[PDB]
Amino acid sequence: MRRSQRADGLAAVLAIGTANPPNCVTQEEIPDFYFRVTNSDHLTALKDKFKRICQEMGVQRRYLHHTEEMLSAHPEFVDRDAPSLDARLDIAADAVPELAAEAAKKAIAEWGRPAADITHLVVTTNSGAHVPGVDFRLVPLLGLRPSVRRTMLHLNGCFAGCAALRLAKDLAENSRGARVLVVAAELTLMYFTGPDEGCFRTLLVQGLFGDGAAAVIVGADADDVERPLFEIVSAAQTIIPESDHALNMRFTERRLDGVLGRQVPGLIGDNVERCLLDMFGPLLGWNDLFWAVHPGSSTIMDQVDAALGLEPGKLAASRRVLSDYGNMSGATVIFALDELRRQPELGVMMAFGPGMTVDAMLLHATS
Amino acid sequence: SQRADGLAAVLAIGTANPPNCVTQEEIPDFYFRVTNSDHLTALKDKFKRICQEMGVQRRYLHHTEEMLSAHPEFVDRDAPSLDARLDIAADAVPELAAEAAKKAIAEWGRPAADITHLVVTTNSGAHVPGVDFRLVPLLGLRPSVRRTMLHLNGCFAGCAALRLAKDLAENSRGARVLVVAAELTLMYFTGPDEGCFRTLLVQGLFGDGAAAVIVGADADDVERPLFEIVSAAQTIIPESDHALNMRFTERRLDGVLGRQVPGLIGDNVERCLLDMFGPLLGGDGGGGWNDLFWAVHPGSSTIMDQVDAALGLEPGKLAASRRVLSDYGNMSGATVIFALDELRRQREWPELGVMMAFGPGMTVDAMLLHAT
Repeated sequence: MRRSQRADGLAAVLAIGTANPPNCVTQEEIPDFYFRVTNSDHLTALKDKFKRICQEMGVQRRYLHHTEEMLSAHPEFVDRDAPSLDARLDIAADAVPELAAEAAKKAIAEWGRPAADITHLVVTTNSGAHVPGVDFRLVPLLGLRPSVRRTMLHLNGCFAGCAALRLAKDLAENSRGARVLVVAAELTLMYFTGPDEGCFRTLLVQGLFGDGAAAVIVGADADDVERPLFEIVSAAQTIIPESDHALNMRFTERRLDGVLGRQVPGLIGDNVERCLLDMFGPLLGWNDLFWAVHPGSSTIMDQVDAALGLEPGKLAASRRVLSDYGNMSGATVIFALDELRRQPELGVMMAFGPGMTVDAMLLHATS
Repeated sequence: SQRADGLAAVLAIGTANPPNCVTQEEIPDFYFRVTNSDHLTALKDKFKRICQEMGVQRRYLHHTEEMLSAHPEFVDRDAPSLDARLDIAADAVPELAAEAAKKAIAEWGRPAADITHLVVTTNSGAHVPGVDFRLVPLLGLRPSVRRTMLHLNGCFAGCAALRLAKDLAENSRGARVLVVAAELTLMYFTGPDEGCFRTLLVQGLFGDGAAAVIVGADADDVERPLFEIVSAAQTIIPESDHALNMRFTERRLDGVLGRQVPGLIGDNVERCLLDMFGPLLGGDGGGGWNDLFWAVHPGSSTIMDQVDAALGLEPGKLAASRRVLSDYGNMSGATVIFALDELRRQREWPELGVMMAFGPGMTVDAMLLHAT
């Protein structure tokens, strides 16, 4: 027999919606919040270091699902040695679908079609470890059809957003009329703990990471009501050799833990241009493109600017998101795309994560 | 921007299991000794019954007495031990997966360098970089292989990964997708509970394994397609999330194995298949559901009996699925791929068939297959 009916055009971003927990904390307030809630206000020298750390990261505010009352109800969280994964996951099991549903509802309202018209759902988050997972939970929350084709991607780290969208391109293009809802979400309560007594990596997490969810509707062959924002021309992925030790994460009994190596910015700076040329090559002056890049930190952005000889305005959307929300793992790069669209015909949407891996898409912007 | 022309096809299947084989006859003694539980005479009786009567004859386990001695906290139901289990799995899963993958590649007949996409699924890991990244140097994949790592998708995981593979293979010309599902039961291993028997079920029914599949459209002269994937679909049984679930905990991978599971499958399977495939199941035939071949995730003999009774299947239809249960036990997402492989060595045979798996949700993932 023959193939099913497929799409004609490229998969396109048709809508983007985003969401954050209500608890907003500025960089200036973060030291006071973190040191109070972890019973560490007597550690003056350490607090002062954290203050200086926080000022150099390019983050101005973030949104946190956890609050003083939540942490008071869960003192095990601040104890670096206490098992507490169960309690973190229990909160995440409820909170992530709620936050994801809020972002998805806004994407669907922008899209202009009913939730019942979604045929595929791709969900990615580090902040979950359940079957049925967030993908299942969204079904009744959004009123999806029971036969929606779901993909649950637990724990894919910083490249997770781009990884999920790469999948959505193929799902959207391989069935006529397919409409894919992509959701990435991140809750930093999974990492939250008391101060370290080494090189300050929990403090790095505290200064850099925030919570959010981003939802994207992806579809080929837009109809009359739909409004394509970007076509996904190509989606690729590659590996920086000999760099798995520099960045990694895993579930533990105590929390989501890992390594945020000082090598990371340099590795990105040294390799980004070659990665893009290996990934896209034939399909493409880096200043002739637009950019939606997973920010990481101010330093990582500086590394990317330098490596690619980028003008100041090129990473502005990506920097803005970092400034306004902090790093939200997989969702961050989609916030960046959303910011870019609010602010060249061809462009690059990319994210680096553990591996080290780069996930990137070549995007074409509706004129 | 060059797409494939025709249907995605299964081009090779390769499987692997840990070397330690354990028969159902020796399991009761072994388990009750190693968990210091020999005084629980009646509990062990329940366990014997579970081991003898639910359709499993042998299993392959990565964990051994030696490994259990080195990790006594595994045996303690209250001790945090997720780190130690995950540390073992970080190394063992990619090795087992690599063995299955290499057999699939050898059957396939092209070099590993020709693989363009990799889709990996396991309950037995929680790492970034994950098993997918680890397989790159193990198999000699190109660094630019497009990887998808699906942690913790339960029993439907193998079917869900193949659903992805179909679209990946069909939307890019020349694309060749390696799909691997692997499962290690040391993730769940623990001592028994006298009041409740969910642990006894896991210890009686679940085994370890890895299965690998090469998926591609537009077969070469050198490739030998085994099955074309006509359609891949998924659906939900309403009001059944309480019956069956799983999660990471501090102590182990844990969950619920409800009494109602076989009955829910029996009550809903026919409706699910008809919802999922619709007009594609039109035509006849002469034997209704017996017109088709079947590769289904087994679960238990009762679950297979429920599928039989629901679809009016003759004894031979689920024989390949029951044989897998018998020879390997349940290996989560990998099991239905073992079933497809058994079916393939078993073979006028039906042209059209269903490959399906039920998991938490409850969800069914299913593919309509055309054998060529």
